Amino acid sequence: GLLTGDVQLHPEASCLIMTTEILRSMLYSGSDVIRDLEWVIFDEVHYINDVERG
RNA sequence: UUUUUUUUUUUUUUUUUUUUUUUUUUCUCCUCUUUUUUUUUUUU
Repeated sequence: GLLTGDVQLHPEASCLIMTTEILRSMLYSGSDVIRDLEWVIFDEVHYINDVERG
């Protein structure tokens, strides 16, 4: 599944690939997806130093 | 000489029922005068 802002495909797939703001969007609410999460992996950790998105 | 990112129109449907017009009041109440009562009869 792809949860990018301008393309939404198969939002119920086993594996979801999304931008970072989507993760906090589904973490503010319950969304009943956290119960079945085994691995969550980050691809670019060097944005902790980002001046506007860190 | 001005880049990068910020999801979207609630889920559900394959439940049983053996009655019958109406419907419920109003009180006792001084009748004036020629009479017995005439009468057959025939022409429809």
